[PDB]
Amino acid sequence: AMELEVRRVRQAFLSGRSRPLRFRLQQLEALRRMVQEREKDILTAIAADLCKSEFNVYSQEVITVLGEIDFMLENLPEWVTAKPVKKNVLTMLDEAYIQPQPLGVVLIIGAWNYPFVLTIQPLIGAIAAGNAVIIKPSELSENTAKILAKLLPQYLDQDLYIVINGGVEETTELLKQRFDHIFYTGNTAVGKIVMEAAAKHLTPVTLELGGKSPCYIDKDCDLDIVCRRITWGKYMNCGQTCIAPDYILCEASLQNQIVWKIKETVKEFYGENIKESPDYERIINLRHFKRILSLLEGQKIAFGGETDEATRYIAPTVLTDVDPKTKVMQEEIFGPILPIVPVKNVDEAINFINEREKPLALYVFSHNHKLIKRMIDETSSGGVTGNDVIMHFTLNSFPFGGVGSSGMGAYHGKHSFDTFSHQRPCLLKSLKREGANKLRYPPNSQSKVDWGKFFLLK
Amino acid sequence: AMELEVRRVRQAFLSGRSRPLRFRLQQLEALRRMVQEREKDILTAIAADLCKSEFNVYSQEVITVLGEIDFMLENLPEWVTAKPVKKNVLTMLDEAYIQPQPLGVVLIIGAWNYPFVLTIQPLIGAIAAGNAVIIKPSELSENTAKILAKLLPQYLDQDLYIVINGGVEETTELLKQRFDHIFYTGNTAVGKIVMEAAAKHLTPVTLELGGKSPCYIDKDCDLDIVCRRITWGKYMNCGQTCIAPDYILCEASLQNQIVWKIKETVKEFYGENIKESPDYERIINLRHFKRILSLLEGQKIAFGGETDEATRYIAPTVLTDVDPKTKVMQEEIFGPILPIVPVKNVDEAINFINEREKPLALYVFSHNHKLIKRMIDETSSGGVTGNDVIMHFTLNSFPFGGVGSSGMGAYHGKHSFDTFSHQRPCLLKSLKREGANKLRYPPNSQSKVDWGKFFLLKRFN
Repeated sequence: AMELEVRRVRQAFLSGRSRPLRFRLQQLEALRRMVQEREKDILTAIAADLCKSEFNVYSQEVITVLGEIDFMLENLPEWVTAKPVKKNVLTMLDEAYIQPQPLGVVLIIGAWNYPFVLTIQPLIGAIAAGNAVIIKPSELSENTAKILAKLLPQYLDQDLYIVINGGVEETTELLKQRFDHIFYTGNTAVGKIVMEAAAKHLTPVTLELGGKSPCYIDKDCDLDIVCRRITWGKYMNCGQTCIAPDYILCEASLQNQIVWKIKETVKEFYGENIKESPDYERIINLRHFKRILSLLEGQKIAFGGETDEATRYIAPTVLTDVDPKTKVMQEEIFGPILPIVPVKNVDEAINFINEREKPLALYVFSHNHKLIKRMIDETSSGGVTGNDVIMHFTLNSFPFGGVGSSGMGAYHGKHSFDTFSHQRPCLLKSLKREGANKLRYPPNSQSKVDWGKFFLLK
Repeated sequence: AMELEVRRVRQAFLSGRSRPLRFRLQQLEALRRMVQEREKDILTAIAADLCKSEFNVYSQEVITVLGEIDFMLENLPEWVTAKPVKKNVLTMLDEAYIQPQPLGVVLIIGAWNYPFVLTIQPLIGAIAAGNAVIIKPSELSENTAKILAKLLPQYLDQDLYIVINGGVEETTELLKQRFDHIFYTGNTAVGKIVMEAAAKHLTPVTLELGGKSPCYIDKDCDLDIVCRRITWGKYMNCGQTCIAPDYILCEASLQNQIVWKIKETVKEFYGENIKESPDYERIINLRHFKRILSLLEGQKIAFGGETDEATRYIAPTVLTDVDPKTKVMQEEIFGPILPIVPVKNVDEAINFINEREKPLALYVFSHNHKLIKRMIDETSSGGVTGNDVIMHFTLNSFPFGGVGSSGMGAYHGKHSFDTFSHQRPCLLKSLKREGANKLRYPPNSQSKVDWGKFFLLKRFN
């Protein structure tokens, strides 16, 4: 059964029909139409999966997807064309170029937290690169998974681009099939399983994984501004974001003012009665609810900490003076708890980050530019935003991806196109000038060797 | 044992010593110095492994290595700098750039056929990107394995860059350790193993594997030129090359003339008595020698076929009317046998290729540019040369690497630098304009959503 679906999509790719630019452009226009004409259905499904308002679904997911379609539609004609390269002395008079081509059949495995963006954004790039695509949406975002399976066949080529739904067992069977590329967003442990399955067939992979994104706060800066930006990025989607600031590092005496300003910001963003805010989401399921609750045990709560099992509500929360060995500092939080871990200065913060696995993101707040450069130069992370959170995600011109445990490979904009392409170098000579080749042919001689020293070296 | 070795290399990486540009430049100068001062030693080692002339070792291996060092010494100060990127409307007043950084400790597993190029060329790139590096040379090129272990610690930083020698079982232990990137050249089956080990630690890999690089000859061509070029690329190193033309696809009626022209070229390259030519190498060991001999059973030898176990000599050989199910057409030859598989036309050649695993190289000979461009667009391969063989390897501009079963990832010049770096995007904002961010902050509203559609998606109206 998984084998048949793969064969169907492979056959569609092997027909050649996704190779021409104009077909690819038509499929992206069709996707755009889908998102426009069926906006209400899409918003309703994602909203139900995360208990999120339709406003927030629109602004976070739909606007990102729509922007990525327009950017591909505008640049793809340039991206598919062959690019001349600089030649050398042996090849000055030949034609040399690098031409992109599709990989074949690409598998996208979706995550649950932004279940439309994390399936559709990669798809866009895979479509654009000429591939056939299978999407396997996360079972934890069930409404979205179903709406994908229902709408794609109504707009996109039914045999080149398909949706396969299921859970761990179905994914395991699908990972036995042969793909040309596998793209996975999720967590470290399942990343290894993906990579191990890819190994069986030497399939290249892109893995967008997680970790704990640190947020350093320097004393030389306006905490009113800092805390608003952090509160936004932390509590969006209930903290269920790879790019969210997972924890704060800062001098111990900042704690009070930080706590106070986040609390004031929480009140402006979510009102006095947070459970009534249409803007504040719920934890995805009961397993994650309980996981996040357990991180609270033993901790000093500066504020928040109210929970409600039946609606999976956990209130925005900040913890002070946190010991790095406790549970809340030993796994990715992926929820609405923000620990503050005191550090005496920037060297201590840099050392702290360096002893841990390389995060997807790093955030540094300071007016001091040298401090920011040291922090960047001495750490390693997927990406960095200085004086804000999240925003580095939004630039098309940046590769978005992890490094070490937060992943390998990257995408967005042209980086998506390249990730789902092979850049094939082509050197075209003519059947002329054969006399010259005598220099490279046997028999070798001191004179031929010296030819090489004089023309090929400095 | 390996555990301790890797920990030593890692601690040296963590010191920060390899981060400054100046330090990387010093190491590449030290490397060039090693190649210059100890050239004779280096040539002798490789010459003994492959029974190869010092002139050929020099022109194939040492030149390539020195050329790569000069390219890096010149371009690296530009490569390490932060690159500004195109911003968008929300970020136009900020600073945005991509900066390259080392991955950490890199493992290079070498192959035996060009044992200096295939260790040192990747090494140059990994040094240039600021990494610590462990090289594991192939056991099969024993003299070269030993000279690397002896020379490298006399010129390079002895903790950042080491050589570990050994075969399968030490490689297996070495692959249990944690690297930041693993670079492997060799065959498909060991590639799977390397990737499986890398999967344990989410280590990215570059795999330069092989396959049967096809060579299509159109009847509309100058066959004398075509045969000289193929002869050259096929019989260099005794055909023990990943990018060698593995087999020929052409119309049956060309076969006689191909055979005759290859034979006359072989006489010009290697003389009447090929066993005495200093330009013709030997098979690397007895195992490969016997593997290659088995490919001759059952075949019509149009030319060549002479063998000698004691010196591991197999003469340049051409087979005609080969049946593609026979053993010669079912594995990578990596030897001086050239099969010819007749195909009626270019469509049959394209189908033949497309039913097989994607090769590392594809070669097309024709006066007709349309047909060459057609064969390119309808097939896939790591790289392509039209009207010659091998030469695409030599442009620093080109990424060099496979696709599907011939590999993943690429290197050479700036592509090595990139393969052994993480390109890290940095967006640096000021604390100004905080009022403007209300657009993105809760509480959300119809007004904010409509302004997003108007301004951010540019719908007016």
